Amino acid sequence: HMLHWGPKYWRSLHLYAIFFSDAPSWKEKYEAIQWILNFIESLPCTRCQHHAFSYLTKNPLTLNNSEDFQYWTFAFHNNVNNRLNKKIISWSEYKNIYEQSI
Amino acid sequence: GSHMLHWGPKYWRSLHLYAIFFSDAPSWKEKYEAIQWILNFIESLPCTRCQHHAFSYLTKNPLTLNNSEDFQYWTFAFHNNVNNRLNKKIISWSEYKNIYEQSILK
Ligand SMILES: Cc1cc2nc3c(=O)[nH]c(=O)nc-3n(C[C@H](O)[C@H](O)[C@H](O)COP(=O)(O)OP(=O)(O)OC[C@H]3O[C@@H](n4cnc5c(N)ncnc54)[C@H](O)[C@@H]3O)c2cc1C
Ligand SMILES: Cc1cc2nc3c(=O)[nH]c(=O)nc-3n(C[C@H](O)[C@H](O)[C@H](O)COP(=O)(O)OP(=O)(O)OC[C@H]3O[C@@H](n4cnc5c(N)ncnc54)[C@H](O)[C@@H]3O)c2cc1C
Repeated sequence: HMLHWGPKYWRSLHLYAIFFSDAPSWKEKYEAIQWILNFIESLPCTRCQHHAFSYLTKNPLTLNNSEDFQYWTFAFHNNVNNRLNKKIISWSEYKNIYEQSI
Repeated sequence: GSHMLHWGPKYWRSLHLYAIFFSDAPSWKEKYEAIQWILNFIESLPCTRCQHHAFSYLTKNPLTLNNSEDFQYWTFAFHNNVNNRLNKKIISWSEYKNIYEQSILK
């Protein structure tokens, strides 16, 4: 199930951070954190939503600018990778993967 | 044991008073801080099951932070949702106002 949908929700998350302002106002930061909660609510997976929340409360969003936000999603994604014993990618590989979007 | 019959009231009081002292003309910054505070409030709950229910409720019921009364109602409704899940009494809005009247200096 999530084998198919996981990659799509991840792309939705990473692109969101990518299209986030580099000079955000508090209104944008507020809409960003609400978007994240909404993103978590969308995940069609019980265990995923539970882990996602524990991560979020323990690791506050970093929204001073776009790449700050990107980094945050990158670390979150790698934390899940680590838990599922998947490859933990480097920052340079992250940038290559999303180079066209960035 | 979680001993929620003792700790439960303490947490509800912290939640309702936070909404009560929230500004009537909050800035976007205060709204942002309110959301982080709610997330930290849920994390502090002394029971796993309590955290999951609260988390589930939050994502399905976005915080209403236009002003203090709106935030107060959000906490009030959330509190009644837990009352219902525990088959406890569902108090009325006016009863809520009587209960916290001495702090609602609006
Ligand atoms: C928020 C969220 C939480 C999830 N939680 C769980 C869970 O707890 N348990 C469970 O079984 N499944 C979970 N999933 C699913 C899981 O993370 C995968 O999406 C899935 O199992 C399919 O694996 P995958 O190999 O295609 O890679 P991903 O779906 O992990 O792969 C996405 C693709 O993104 C890239 N990528 C890899 N690492 C990163 C990174 N750090 N930053 C940016 N891009 C990266 C690569 O190009 C890769 O092919 C979750 C999905 C989301 C979106
Ligand atoms: C987020 C959260 C989740 C919880 N989840 C669980 C759980 O999953 N399982 C479990 O066993 N316990 C749980 N508890 C505990 C539980 O809600 C009670 O606190 C507890 O059972 C004690 O009940 P009580 O009768 O003293 O009244 P509480 O519900 O503790 O009462 C606080 C008091 O506030 C008033 N009040 C009642 N309803 C409302 C309202 N809607 N708005 C404002 N005030 C009201 C009355 O003065 C009342 O005596 C949770 C607590 C919190 C804070």
